[PDB]
Amino acid sequence: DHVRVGVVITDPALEDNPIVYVNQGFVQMTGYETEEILGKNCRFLQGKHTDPAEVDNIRTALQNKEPVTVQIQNYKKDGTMFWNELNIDPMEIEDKTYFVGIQNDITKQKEYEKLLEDSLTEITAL
Amino acid sequence: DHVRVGVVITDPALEDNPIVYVNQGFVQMTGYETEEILGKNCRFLQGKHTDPAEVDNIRTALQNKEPVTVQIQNYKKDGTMFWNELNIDPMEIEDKTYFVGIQNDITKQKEYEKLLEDSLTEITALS
Ligand SMILES: Cc1cc2nc3c(=O)[nH]c(=O)nc-3n(C[C@H](O)[C@H](O)[C@H](O)COP(=O)(O)O)c2cc1C
Ligand SMILES: Cc1cc2nc3c(=O)[nH]c(=O)nc-3n(C[C@H](O)[C@H](O)[C@H](O)COP(=O)(O)O)c2cc1C
Ligand code: NA
Repeated sequence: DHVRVGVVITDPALEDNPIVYVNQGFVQMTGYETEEILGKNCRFLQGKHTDPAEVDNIRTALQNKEPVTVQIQNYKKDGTMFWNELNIDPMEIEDKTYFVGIQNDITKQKEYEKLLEDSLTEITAL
Repeated sequence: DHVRVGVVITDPALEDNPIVYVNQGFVQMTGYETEEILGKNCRFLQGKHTDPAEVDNIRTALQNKEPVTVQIQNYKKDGTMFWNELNIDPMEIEDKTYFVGIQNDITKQKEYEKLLEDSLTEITALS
């Protein structure tokens, strides 16, 4: 397993703006397989400590078709909390609106960067 | 490196699989603005050290409509080389097929990898 961003595309012309494309990065990041993701709204990543104020801000951004980047607490299938730096970009394909989402697991990024930084320090100590 | 990923969508039903969407991460990474990008084939990112074998891997996957990932040398507008960890997937939107590509600049990681691999060869030679 290596760091990879999640990428989804949703179709807002369909009931509840479901995910119609998801990459393998998202599968690896969240612990859900493609068949458990396609057709669902992305809110299934939310959980106990997801800030409702930021969920509100996302809702408003989507309504207003404004790009938004927000750090939000999300949850893997197995219940593990991760901080998600989420970017959502409204866009158009054949004169219809879609949303592209990019998820960045900053918790994992921090952990992995620490491992490398510590190993490099250990080497110089020799 | 701490930079955003590029995302592009292309329409393979149109001649030469042109870009129909590109994000700001891609604009940032490549040095091209969206008006310079839209309607073009993504091969404009290629140059001297772009390995034909990796271009082959991409071309074959697209022909087969199958996912592909490669690490490929690409070039910014100013001519500087970057290493692109590139993922391309087919996808379906409203009963029509597209490709979605995700570009990850791994230039710095590649620099470290080479130096660490050299160091390992060197320590082993001292064994
Ligand atoms: C493209 C896209 C990607 C999204 N990705 C996430 C995500 O990674 N995590 C999350 O908590 N919400 C994500 N959302 C936000 C939710 O899908 C939803 O819009 C939000 O919870 C507000 O709507 P609601 O009040 O009906 O839940 C995404 C939305 C879109 C359109
Ligand atoms: C969605 C999509 C994204 C692509 N992104 C890149 C890229 O970032 N870098 C690159 O060198 N080629 C990229 N390509 C591959 C080229 O567009 C092209 O398919 C490849 O060079 C093989 O075709 P050719 O031999 O006609 O050039 C992408 C292709 C598609 C469909
Ligand atoms: Na070529």
